[PDB]
Amino acid sequence: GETSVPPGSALVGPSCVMDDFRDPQRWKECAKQGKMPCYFDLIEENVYLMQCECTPLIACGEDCLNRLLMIECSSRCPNGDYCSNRRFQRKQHADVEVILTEKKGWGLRAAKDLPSNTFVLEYCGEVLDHKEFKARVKEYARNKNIHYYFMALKNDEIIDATQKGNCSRFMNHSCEPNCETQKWTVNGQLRVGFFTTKLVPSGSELTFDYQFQRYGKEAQKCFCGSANCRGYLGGENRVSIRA
Ligand SMILES: C[C@@H](O)C[NH2+][C@@H](CC[C@@H]([NH3+])C(=O)O)C[C@H]1O[C@@H](n2cnc3c(N)ncnc32)[C@H](O)[C@@H]1O
Ligand SMILES: [Zn+2]
Ligand SMILES: [Zn+2]
Ligand SMILES: [Zn+2]
Repeated sequence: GETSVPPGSALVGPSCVMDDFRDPQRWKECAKQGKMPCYFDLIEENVYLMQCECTPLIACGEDCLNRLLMIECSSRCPNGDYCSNRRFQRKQHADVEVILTEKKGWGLRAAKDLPSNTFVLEYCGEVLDHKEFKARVKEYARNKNIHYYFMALKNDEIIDATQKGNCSRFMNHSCEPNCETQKWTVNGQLRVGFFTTKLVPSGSELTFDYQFQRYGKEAQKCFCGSANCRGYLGGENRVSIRA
């Protein structure tokens, strides 16, 4: 039939908002209604189980010798409080919103235009050794978990955001993504964050190459929708030249 502009609609029962992830009571209420994802423990930093030459005034922009090596400045930066290269320390995350997708579960979207190489969010979680990782892989497989939340930090340390993390756990995989991870040194400790790899317009889902599952043994249908989607996520090997 003939379509028309819908009337204004105001919700009766109040809206669930991003600040509600820092309000356990309201989040648990929202989750019962399917208005927010299943509760998890929101953490501010990972749980474990260098002076640039910038002139004091962008403060520590693209030419900063720390930034170029993916090292954050300290409080002793020549730019002091105005240093722009302390984004993980100051939790200077992008304006993001959590969305419910048709096929992949929840996801993250940009709420403003994000230029290329914008810091989105730190990927926080429990940092596991190989023994704890192997135990939890078996635990989650036995539990028939639908979603995975592991990401390698270093050759002997895997971050697990299944139980504890932040909204970066909702990032979905795309075969043609608009974000990547970068591993930065902050006060001598490696931390990992999501960064855009192109300009991402306001309203766009943020996506990345989920390497942990992509090169894992088992596979699942890929719902990314990309023009050149590889069809499934998982069961792939990186390029090699054999014999
Ligand atoms: C950032 C790191 O923690 C990984 N984040 C989860 C997001 C789960 C979130 N959606 C939810 O609802 O909590 C990855 C899982 O999401 C699924 N997912 C993603 N992108 C898919 C695709 N393109 N096709 C199918 N499933 C896909 C899959 O289960 C993956 O392990
Ligand atoms: Zn600098
Ligand atoms: Zn600085
Ligand atoms: Zn795909």
